[PDB]
Amino acid sequence: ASPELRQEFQQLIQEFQQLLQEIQQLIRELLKIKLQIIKQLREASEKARNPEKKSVLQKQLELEEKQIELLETLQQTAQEAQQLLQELQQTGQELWQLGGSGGPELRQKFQQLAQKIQQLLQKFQQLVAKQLEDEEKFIELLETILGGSGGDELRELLKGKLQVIKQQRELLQLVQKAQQLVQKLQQTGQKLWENLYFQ
Ligand SMILES: [K+]
Repeated sequence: ASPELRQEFQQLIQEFQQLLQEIQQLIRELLKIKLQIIKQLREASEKARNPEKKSVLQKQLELEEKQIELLETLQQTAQEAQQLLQELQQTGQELWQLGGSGGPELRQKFQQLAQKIQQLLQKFQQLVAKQLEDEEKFIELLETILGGSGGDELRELLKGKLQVIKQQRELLQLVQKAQQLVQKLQQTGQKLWENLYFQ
């Protein structure tokens, strides 16, 4: 490896490390607003005089607790990715330290780690995409029961849900950026082990 290739690899590891930190911070912010919204849903549900409005709010309250638990799963997934990323860094380091003394075992380990990270991010994207769909569905339902009795708290609940959706789309974009970095690391990886094919 040239200094330029080592630096290219190290820059991608650092960018990805910073991205996973940004993802963990955004999940923490999502958990905070979503727990605040659970309390708003419970309050609105307790106050609701119209049985059809109580019914809608109560059944969404049950789904909300499940969505909170999924976000905590995403925190653990992001942590596992951070651990795999350090192991990928160590495998990259093996490639430039050993250079021509490297063997296929280095490439195999590197590709196994990069594929595990890719699989974690694909699972991550699917779970965020699904939660986003469920948020969009609840908003379409919530819109039908605005005004009349509960009007004020239901409008505040809708404003909250619209902010939640903005943050979940922001989180999807970060996971999509992470999948770009996996491909760049695989491209830089190939440059690190390429010489081993032609000895
Ligand atoms: K060799």
